[PDB]
Amino acid sequence: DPMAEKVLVTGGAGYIGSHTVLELLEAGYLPVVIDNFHNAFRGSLPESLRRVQELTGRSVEFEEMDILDQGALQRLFKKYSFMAVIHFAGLKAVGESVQKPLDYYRVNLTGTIQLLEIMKAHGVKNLVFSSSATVYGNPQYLPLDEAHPTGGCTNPYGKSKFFIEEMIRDLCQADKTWNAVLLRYFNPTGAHASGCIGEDPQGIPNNLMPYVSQVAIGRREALNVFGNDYDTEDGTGVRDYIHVVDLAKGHIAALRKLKEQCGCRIYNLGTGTGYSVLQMVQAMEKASGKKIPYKVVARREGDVAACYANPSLAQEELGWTAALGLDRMCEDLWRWQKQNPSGF
Amino acid sequence: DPMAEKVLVTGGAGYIGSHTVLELLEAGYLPVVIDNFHNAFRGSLPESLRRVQELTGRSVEFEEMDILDQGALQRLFKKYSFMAVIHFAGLKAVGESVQKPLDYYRVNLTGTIQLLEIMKAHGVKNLVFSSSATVYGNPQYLPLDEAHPTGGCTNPYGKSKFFIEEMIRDLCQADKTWNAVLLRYFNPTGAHASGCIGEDPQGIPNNLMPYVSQVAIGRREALNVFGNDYDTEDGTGVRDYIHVVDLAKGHIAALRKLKEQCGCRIYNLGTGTGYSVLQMVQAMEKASGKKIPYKVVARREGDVAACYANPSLAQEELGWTAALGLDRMCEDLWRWQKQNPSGF
Ligand SMILES: NC(=O)C1=CN([C@@H]2O[C@H](COP(=O)(O)OP(=O)(O)OC[C@H]3O[C@@H](n4cnc5c(N)ncnc54)[C@H](O)[C@@H]3O)[C@@H](O)[C@H]2O)C=CC1
Ligand SMILES: NC(=O)C1=CN([C@@H]2O[C@H](COP(=O)(O)OP(=O)(O)OC[C@H]3O[C@@H](n4cnc5c(N)ncnc54)[C@H](O)[C@@H]3O)[C@@H](O)[C@H]2O)C=CC1
Ligand SMILES: *S(=O)(=O)c1cccc(CNC(=O)Nc2cc(C3CCC3)on2)c1
Ligand SMILES: *S(=O)(=O)c1cccc(CNC(=O)Nc2cc(C3CCC3)on2)c1
Repeated sequence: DPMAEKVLVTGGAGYIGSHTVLELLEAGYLPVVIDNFHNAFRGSLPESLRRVQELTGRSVEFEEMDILDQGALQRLFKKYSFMAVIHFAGLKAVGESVQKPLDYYRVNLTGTIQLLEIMKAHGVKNLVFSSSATVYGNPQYLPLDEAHPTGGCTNPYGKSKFFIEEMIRDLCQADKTWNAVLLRYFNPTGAHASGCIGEDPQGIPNNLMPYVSQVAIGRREALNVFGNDYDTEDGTGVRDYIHVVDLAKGHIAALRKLKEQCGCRIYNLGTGTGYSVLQMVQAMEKASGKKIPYKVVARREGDVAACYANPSLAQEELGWTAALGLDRMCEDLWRWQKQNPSGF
Repeated sequence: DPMAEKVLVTGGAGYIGSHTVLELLEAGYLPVVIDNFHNAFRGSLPESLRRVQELTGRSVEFEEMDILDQGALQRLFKKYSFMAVIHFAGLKAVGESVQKPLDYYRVNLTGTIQLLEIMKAHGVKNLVFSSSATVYGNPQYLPLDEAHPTGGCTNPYGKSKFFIEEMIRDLCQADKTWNAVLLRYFNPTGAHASGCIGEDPQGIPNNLMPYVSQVAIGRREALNVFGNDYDTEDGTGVRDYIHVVDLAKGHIAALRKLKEQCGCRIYNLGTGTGYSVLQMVQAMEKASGKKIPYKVVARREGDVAACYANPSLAQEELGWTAALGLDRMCEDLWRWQKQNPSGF
């Protein structure tokens, strides 16, 4: 029966993936997760997923494997009957990608190509790709909508995400039976409201929310603020943050869209309101009850004043809206950090 | 001794590669060719290379293998001592790429990544990449120089070439010991002056020179000309053609540049003069002695009036200039077709 078929979640042990697994379970889907533990903590599940099982009271099927392992992909697609794939597996630290680009291109490009090939072979032509709004590059107008130019980005991670988008678009053009939804978003933050799962400490973080929470808890003295004279409401730079639970629900919405036999579709996910650095400091002070000192330092050459996405098309075509604002992001991040100071 | 080391030529059995192998031999280099016969004719060499050996009186080392075969790349780099790699192996039919994009991305992207990884592992950080001037997309100004924007192209082949350029650029940024020369050019034509090698008949040709020669020899009735009211000297569209022998010598020049420990460098190769469709017809009439009827049909939406490259930087930094003009291109193509009507 179609509703007894499974959803494959690649990279499902990680931050966004584990929250998406929880939302899938809560929504009545049956997830199968694959992950190679490159960036996830190790019972017989990844800890994140062990905790998702406890939070939901429902079972998570899991296989430890690498998307680069063709034989493992073949065994997986023979063992399970997948209705669709939600693809999070990849390398994603922007700063790391500059130092080890070939790893990024190998995992992200070759891994995705191998996934697409096994999906094609097994007739599972239904993909949710977790993309990045960095594909828009520097804003030419704001808010960024799906018509904005893509391909500007100069770091290897962002390029890899753009290249994957293009490969999927070209695949869909060549085979109209494929359905794919590409979800573009900026910085995921927050955590499940239980505080029992969240983002494990990362080696090279992509955004400042972990740093602000670490100043608040006392592990760092102050937040450096790069520039306070931007043409913004408060002079600090404005960036786009989405609560991981809203993000995860957007991935479920994309999964539903595949059933419409939509072909290739592209949607921004976000709240539609950018946040300044000072607004984020102030929100985390309110959530944590602690002073968060900052230090204004010089602008970094190349940083833009403001960057955020227009999520209107997702509301119109996925029925999706973000329900969780900056205060909830801060409150939920703070709870996860307080309950799990070194993560899992 | 350094001059006893070898030059690896991937895809060296094909059209540009075989001519480059001949130029390497004539210049005193020692080539090792790999090719999987995807698009080359099968003695114990590919026929093109069997003929290159006869033309030069010198030996070509050859291994039949696929750049996607990691074990074969490992065996190859252990068996031979390479000073550098000239990389032609890939899929290259623009029209085919629209129909089977995933093959293009797999061979071109994953194959190149695997080549770069084995080169890194074996300390052979010296690459000539045979790129495509289609990376410039539609001209924003003419002639196209290396400062022109790249990334505009909308077909999967052109995208794959741009993505490979970017991966190599990012690799060089991350490891300053790499040297790479990316050579951008448009349409190779002509043949070695012996007429004993040339381009075998292709399934979906990228340019009209084979079609014009086929009208001349009588296998087709007329050349369709898409538009005769462009803002050009004669109203027909202007495009960029380079004689394959000049092109091959440019690849040798790039090989020499690697010895300067140049890092990443990018050069256009071409004559610097675009040719109109009618000029090409008229040149092939003169070379063949035959009437070449044409039929003016409507413009194709999207076709630009004129496209050609500025090869000045290659003259300044490689010492390279094209010596062979349109008449030689036509004469040499015609000789190859007359001596080898169905190719090898
Ligand atoms: N965190 C961010 O700032 C953003 C993330 N994304 C996208 O979200 C996805 C997941 O991101 P996060 O949850 O943030 O990171 P994450 O690193 O927590 O999750 C990724 C998971 O993929 C697994 N993985 C990595 N390579 C693998 C391979 N070769 N085979 C199998 N599993 C593999 C990792 O172990 C990890 O559990 C990636 O596609 C990423 O590009 C998009 C935009 C922003
Ligand atoms: N012909 C054109 O219009 C242009 C070609 N190029 C570039 O030149 C290169 C060679 O082009 P041509 O000589 O024109 O084509 P070609 O098809 O004659 O030569 C390519 C060779 O690569 C071999 N090959 C393909 N996939 C392989 C694999 N997986 N492993 C090993 N060998 C493989 C083929 O069998 C063939 O002998 C490609 O990089 C191409 O993108 C660049 C611009 C224009
Ligand atoms: S710590 O204070 O020394 C330290 C060092 C490096 C980075 C951080 C995190 N701080 C920020 O990321 N601040 C920040 C980002 C921006 C964007 C908006 C305009 C650019 O502005 N300030 C902390
Ligand atoms: S055959 O005459 O039927 C036939 C069918 C398809 C393609 C051809 C080759 N002819 C051309 O490629 N002509 C051509 C190309 C251009 C460019 C410059 C402006 C676009 O213009 N005419 C033959």
